[PDB]
Amino acid sequence: SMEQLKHCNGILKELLSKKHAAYAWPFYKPVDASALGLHDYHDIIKHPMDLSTVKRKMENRDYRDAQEFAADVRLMFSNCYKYNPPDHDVVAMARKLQDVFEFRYAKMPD
Ligand SMILES: COc1ccc2c(c1)C(c1ccc(Cl)cc1)=N[C@@H](CC(=O)Nc1ccc(N3CCC([N+](C)(C)C)CC3)cc1)c1nnc(C)n1-2
Repeated sequence: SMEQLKHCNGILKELLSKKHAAYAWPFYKPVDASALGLHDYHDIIKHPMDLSTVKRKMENRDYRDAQEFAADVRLMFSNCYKYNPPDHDVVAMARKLQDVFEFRYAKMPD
């Protein structure tokens, strides 16, 4: 399953690519709560995640298996859904990028 981790690296590169940039861009770097005017972000979200952090962990070889990679990507999306109202534009962007992630992850070789 070095081959599964290589497939995961391929997914990450697709999520960061210009093809999906219209809805992926909020997830590129950690949420900057003071830059967005959010006073309570870190009171609600105890474990932040974003694509730059997933990339650093992949480059460092911190992932023991594909399931750990999926847990981080799904955490990133879940924090967005937890913090925001369900009709919010950033939740619509999260769902569009999650559609791409779940479809590619499901096609991973066993
Ligand atoms: C680099 O920019 C970023 C990075 C991370 C996140 C965000 C933006 C964005 C983001 C927002 C909109 C769009 Cl279209 C796209 C993204 N959202 C942030 C979260 C955020 O800010 N939410 C937010 C929600 C509601 C309000 N209020 C506006 C005033 C209203 N009023 C009644 C008039 C008083 C009440 C409701 C304020 C803030 C975020 N969350 N995850 C990620 C990733 N993000």
